[PDB]
Amino acid sequence: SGAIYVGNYRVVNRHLATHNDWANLVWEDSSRDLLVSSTTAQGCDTIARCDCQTGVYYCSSRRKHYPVSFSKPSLIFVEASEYYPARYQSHLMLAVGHSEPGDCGGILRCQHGVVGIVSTGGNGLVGFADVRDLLWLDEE
Ligand SMILES: O=S(=O)(NC1CCCC1)C1CCOCC1
Ligand SMILES: [Zn+2]
Repeated sequence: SGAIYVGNYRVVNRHLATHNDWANLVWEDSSRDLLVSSTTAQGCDTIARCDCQTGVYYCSSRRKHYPVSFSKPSLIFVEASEYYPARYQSHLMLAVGHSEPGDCGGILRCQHGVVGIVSTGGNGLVGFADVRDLLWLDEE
């Protein structure tokens, strides 16, 4: 589990969105595994605006933050999972590292702020859903 809280937005994995998220929907994209809902309180997070390929992510199934190198956001044919079938997922970044389903929502951060959240795992890789292209999160 986990979310990003930027302004009056809450960014979560689409597959973990709650009824309250869907009842307060701003934007959602199944291909990216992302959903954004509206919040009453302002959040603590800054979104990275950059093309970094190094950062640190939180792995709940290790209670640890790991430094990683990761690929630029791409279309990755992802095998079906505990929460999704085998399919292509867009705006996905991969690193070598540990990821189980409940690790979804862990933040990946670089020197500029939050890059994305854990979205996929398996075969010794972790995938992160990028948010750095969602420029509208920074306003309104
Ligand atoms: O091993 S995967 O399932 N698929 C391969 C990844 C690159 C090309 C296909 C990978 C999907 C993202 O999360 C980590 C697992
Ligand atoms: Zn950066």
